[PDB]
Amino acid sequence: HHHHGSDLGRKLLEAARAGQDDEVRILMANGADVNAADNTGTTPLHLAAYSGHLEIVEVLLKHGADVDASDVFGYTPLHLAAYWGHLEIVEVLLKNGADVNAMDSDGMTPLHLAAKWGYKEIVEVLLKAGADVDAQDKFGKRPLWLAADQGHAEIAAKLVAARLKARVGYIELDLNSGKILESVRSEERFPMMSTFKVLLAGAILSRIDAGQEQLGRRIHYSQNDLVEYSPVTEKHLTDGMTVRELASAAITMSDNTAANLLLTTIGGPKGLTAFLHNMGDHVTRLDRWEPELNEAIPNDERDTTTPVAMATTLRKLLTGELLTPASRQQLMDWMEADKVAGPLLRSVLPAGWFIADKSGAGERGSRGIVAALGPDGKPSRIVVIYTTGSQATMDILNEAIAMLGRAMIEKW
Repeated sequence: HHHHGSDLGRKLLEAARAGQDDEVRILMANGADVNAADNTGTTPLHLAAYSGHLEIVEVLLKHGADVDASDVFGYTPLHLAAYWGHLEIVEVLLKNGADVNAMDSDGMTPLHLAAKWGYKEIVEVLLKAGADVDAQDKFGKRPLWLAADQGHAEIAAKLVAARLKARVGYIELDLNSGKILESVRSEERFPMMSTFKVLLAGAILSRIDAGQEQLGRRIHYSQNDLVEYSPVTEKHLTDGMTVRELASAAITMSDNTAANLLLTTIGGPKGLTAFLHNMGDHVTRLDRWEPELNEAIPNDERDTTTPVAMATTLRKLLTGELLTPASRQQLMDWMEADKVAGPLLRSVLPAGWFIADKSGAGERGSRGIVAALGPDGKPSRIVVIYTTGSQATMDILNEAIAMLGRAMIEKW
């Protein structure tokens, strides 16, 4: 049944692979088959999408080429376009009704291919076309796993957003230069949650730099002050705690009472926001105290930041000139001793690496972390991740941050 060979169709395959678009059209007027297929089942549209000739793909589909033609390996021309990064061809193939979730022998959809090889724009197109983010390949792997394994953080950020069905903010800064290396929804507002405490530590460290506050100073409080999640301040009800101890509890244990006690020394949220304004952050804003700031009402701008605002502000505190060398080192050391961020970036940190971070959690599926990390004991990069709105469980959210972390760390 292979006897039905056609020199015209054979010539058309070659002209499609060889990019000869005028010859392809000549072979059209001499009656060649737009759906010719070699032994492997490859068609001119397959070869046009493989070699990346937009015009040849155009005319072949104009004349009724099978858009969803599958070769002997299950490859659609969309597979080949996604494998090689041909954005425009992916676009027309979907424009002409290609199957976005076409599966090959191994179960690989085109999203598996584009996500694995870092094709940022094609993923955006496949996603909007309804690519299945849960598609399992021959090995059960899903597209997001392949992205993280290959270190494509932006693609990964988009893929977890799909799974969370919620916005994900993501940005990466070079720790020394400040160059933005990656970004997703970097300018959109997200609830800060307890990640503000790292800013508070900066505001206090600035007043200690000025001599207006002492790490040794002791603050006495009462049972009337304790609030939700106050593990360190509820054990020193009578003897009290020092400013340093309270700041250590705020960062390393996310102690809500210690954070409020320290907020009063600078005039509450209004006072912290004034600090931020005067150092260049006219975006980040603290309005309420712990724990009300974690309410995360949709469209509420209270107690919110943006990934880019927080990231640059944090970089300025840690490497800028807002704090003395001792103070910026003390903030880093406090953050390195974080104890309540284990299931996030730390859960995928390879041995030998440094990380200093602070996490946050709130209502309506809000989860976020700010961090500086890097190989060989020194951090060389800042990462800020936020999400809100998801109704997934806190296990799923925690796993979400970890896969984003893996994606940054991998292929560093």
